[PDB]
Amino acid sequence: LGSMSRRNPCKFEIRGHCLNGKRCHFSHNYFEWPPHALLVRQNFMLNRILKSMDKSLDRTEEYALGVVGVLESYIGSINNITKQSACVAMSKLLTELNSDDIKKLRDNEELNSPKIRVYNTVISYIESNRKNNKQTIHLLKRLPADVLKKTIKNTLDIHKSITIN
Amino acid sequence: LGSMSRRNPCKFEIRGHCLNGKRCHFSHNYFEWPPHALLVRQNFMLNRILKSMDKSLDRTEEYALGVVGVLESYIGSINNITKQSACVAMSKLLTELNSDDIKKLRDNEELNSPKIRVYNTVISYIESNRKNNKQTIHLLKRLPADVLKKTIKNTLDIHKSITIN
Amino acid sequence: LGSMSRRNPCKFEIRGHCLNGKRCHFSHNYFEWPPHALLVRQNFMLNRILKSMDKSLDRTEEYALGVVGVLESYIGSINNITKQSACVAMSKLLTELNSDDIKKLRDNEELNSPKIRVYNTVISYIESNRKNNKQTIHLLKRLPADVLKKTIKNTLDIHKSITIN
Amino acid sequence: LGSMSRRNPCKFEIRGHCLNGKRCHFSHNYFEWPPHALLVRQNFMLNRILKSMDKSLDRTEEYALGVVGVLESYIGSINNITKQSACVAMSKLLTELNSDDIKKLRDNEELNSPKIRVYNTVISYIESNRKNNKQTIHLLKRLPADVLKKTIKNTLDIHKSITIN
Repeated sequence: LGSMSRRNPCKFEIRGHCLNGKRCHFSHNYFEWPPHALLVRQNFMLNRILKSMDKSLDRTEEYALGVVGVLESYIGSINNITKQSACVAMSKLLTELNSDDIKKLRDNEELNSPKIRVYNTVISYIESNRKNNKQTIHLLKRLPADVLKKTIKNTLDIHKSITIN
Repeated sequence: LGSMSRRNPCKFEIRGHCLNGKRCHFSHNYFEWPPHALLVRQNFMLNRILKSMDKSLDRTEEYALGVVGVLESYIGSINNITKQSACVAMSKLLTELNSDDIKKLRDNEELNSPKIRVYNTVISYIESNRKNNKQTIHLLKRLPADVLKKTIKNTLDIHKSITIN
Repeated sequence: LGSMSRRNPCKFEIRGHCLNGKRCHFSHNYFEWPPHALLVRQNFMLNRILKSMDKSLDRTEEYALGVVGVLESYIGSINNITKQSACVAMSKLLTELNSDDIKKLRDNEELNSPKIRVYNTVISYIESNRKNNKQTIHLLKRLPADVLKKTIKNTLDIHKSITIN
Repeated sequence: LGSMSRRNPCKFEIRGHCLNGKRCHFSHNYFEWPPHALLVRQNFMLNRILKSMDKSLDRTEEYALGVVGVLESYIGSINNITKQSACVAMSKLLTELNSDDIKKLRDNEELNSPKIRVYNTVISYIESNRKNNKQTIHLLKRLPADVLKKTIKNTLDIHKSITIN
């Protein structure tokens, strides 16, 4: 008939690599895992590969707000958000976006629509931020509050927009 | 019975990383996502990892044509495509192909078939372009129009061919 | 009707790349593979990409214990584990964890809970270990046994905890 | 009712990135793809990421034999395989294996089994080859034919063995 039983996938392994040696009784053999476990492991591992190739507001309130909450809070001068913090979070936001999405938007516009100007500006900041975020940050720090908060607002709008169409 | 409800996966997270902190009510826990969402996220994340390890015609018309449309347009002297532009797009095309596919084609040929010569040329350009695209581009810029447009045409033919067999 | 038969996926390819040339009769065409095989291959390949971007207790007993067994054994002065070995294994453990998980834990705490202090310490070690494990290791080697074994114990507790909630 | 129809995924995109701009009528939206297509794309993309992070017998006969056929052919002095070629192919074979698999084998052995010696040798070559294949190759070229062919044979045996258990 077979064995009564099969071994379940190891939860440590689903998150990366099990560090428990032979002491461990769960399965570490991908050929016997159900698909869901293998799909979950792939997402943990992709996060790890991506983090380990990255180049270089950790407190409780900032974490709960996230980069978006911090940026929204700076624009409304609430929650005690400095301009320094808002400029780091902005780099983080720009790293999360990608130009190719701005470009699909950009080409849905009537010619010399004013929105084409804002797109190309955000696109420009993504590229710069990709090259060197530390440079890019400084650059945001020199912008006057009013214009900074407007660029930010533009970026957040596009961020949301891309994700809900 | 359980709860009446389960949380849906977060669309921001499906595209990368949700930047909305604790403010966000959607699921960010891969163990509770349905498979489709996890498969979609993997493709967004692979695109990101691949882009962030790359080394270095953005206008509306070029974007709509794509690298292939630009290359086809240069060969027919339409759409206002410079030789410079056609040589960049060609590098982009060569980055998208891979030698191993030319080689499976190459070994379907009668010995000293003339097609073996063209394959080994494209293969040669992929390798060069991999090493340094900027060098490779210059090299394409010095080729005479007639021969350039023929090499291009060869590359596009193989590109299409690999994808429809 | 079709052919009586389809080719099965190649087990070498499921693990990476088949090195058997045309001599091989199994399928190497991902369009004809069943989903399970493609999910298994992705996990082998992600392990390979991750290993090939990493920067730099191999014996039988250590391997069976794993990094966790080694660390648990040092704390109880059994199994013949040196302080050197325990500090390498600790780096390996810290590479396997990620800060973002400590931070989700950290924000479940009453303000000035003593546990917040320990979290921020582990978080601090992950970041350091990420920067340079060799530096980080030395740093662990200078800590006095009693405190080392306590930091270790904290790390293992969090490791287990993250994985079973 | 909905539309009569849905767009099929783009075969170019399944293999990487479609370079056909807006001219293209197939779907490039991963949210509407069926799972199989998304699983196939992930394997093409993982191959690309892996190739683009690699560091540095292309002829018809060699390609058909593959690295394994070349190595088997050298050992039997057939097919016109030089010692140089056999040493490159050997590096390629060593890149495809991974130590962690030799180690699971190694710990299935009675103590001071002679097989433990051979494992640790192969393991040693993988690590060296990982560090610098060009160095590692030279090193294989200096080994005397008889011993080379024996090391090779050991490596192939383990390669096959790992894959069929």
